[PDB]
Amino acid sequence: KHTGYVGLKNQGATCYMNSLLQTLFFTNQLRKAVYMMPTEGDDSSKSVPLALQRVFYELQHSDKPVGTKKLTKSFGWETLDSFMQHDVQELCRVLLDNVENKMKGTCVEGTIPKLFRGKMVSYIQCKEVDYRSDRREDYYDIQLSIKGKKNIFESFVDYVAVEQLDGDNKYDAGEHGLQEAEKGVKFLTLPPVLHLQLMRFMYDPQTDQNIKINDRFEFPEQLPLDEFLQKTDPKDPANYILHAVLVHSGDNHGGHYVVYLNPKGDGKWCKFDDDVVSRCTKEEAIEHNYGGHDDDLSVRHCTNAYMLVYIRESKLSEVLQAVTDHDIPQQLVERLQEEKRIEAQK
Ligand SMILES: CCc1c(-c2ccc(C(=O)NC)nc2)cnc(N)c1-c1ccc(O)cc1
Repeated sequence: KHTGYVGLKNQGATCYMNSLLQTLFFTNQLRKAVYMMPTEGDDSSKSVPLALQRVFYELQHSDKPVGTKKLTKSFGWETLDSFMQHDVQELCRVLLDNVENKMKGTCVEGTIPKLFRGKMVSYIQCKEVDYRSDRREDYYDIQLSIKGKKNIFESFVDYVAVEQLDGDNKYDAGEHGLQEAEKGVKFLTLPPVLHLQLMRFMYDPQTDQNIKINDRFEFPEQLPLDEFLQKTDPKDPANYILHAVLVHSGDNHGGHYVVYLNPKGDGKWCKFDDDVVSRCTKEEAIEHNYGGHDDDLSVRHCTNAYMLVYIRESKLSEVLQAVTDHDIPQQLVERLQEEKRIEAQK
């Protein structure tokens, strides 16, 4: 072990799960809050919050690959294809909704929206009459379209592009009944931790329906997003630093899953491939995951990003604050050592 980090066992077709688990483990401000969940009275076999605490504790302390069977048992994804029937966004939503729920009424309540919540304005503007509706919309990740988009800038541009409402899809303007309108979204705020879902898996019907888009899609190490804000802050530009690149090798149906991280936000990347963690180049983490072409029409080649984590540069120091063995409550420590004391009588 030259990296100082430990891997996660392969225990079935859990797909994106181990990549997610590493990505959240290294969201240090999240990890510390997770350690603070009051799990002492939890049922050791039904608690997703406890199982997540246990995986984090072992990731932080173990020298051997960390198992997850208690985790998959706790949120009930235990059949042969349970993870194949979902995606990384539903897993993460479920996990983090579970931990935030366990945080209610505690000092660490509101951690999840603090780290992940951003605000948009969704607006509908009538063309031939004077009505505009402006509403705030909260989001916790961003799904970016990648088909026909060459880079992340083009994806964000498409995301805030104006949609027309006319003909068979006209707008209910109430008192001025049906009106031709323009529908759009602008960003008000962007969160400290920015999860970008790259929409390579696109459910193309009807009705086969499984597909995966392997086209080239570039993303940068430094992502400036000020130009997509309704209003910019001179003291806090929306500059984001790439933290994690979650990678899939293959096409639809079958594939291999890896995550690249620079856990400290310092540009020193590692590759996390289940139980194997090793240092890699910045080029392996970034440019080599853009996807590409070798043969004609397709090959494919075939190892590209489907999710990215960026951290706001001004928030990097806080999100990635150090975690020590002293940040783990003794109640949790003793419970896990007792568990490891029950598992070692085999
Ligand atoms: C923060 C998780 C989340 C929530 C969400 C928001 C709030 C709460 C909550 O406060 N629950 C009590 N739970 C889940 C809602 N939609 C989402 N797409 C996500 C999400 C975020 C990052 C990802 O990579 C994938 C999914």
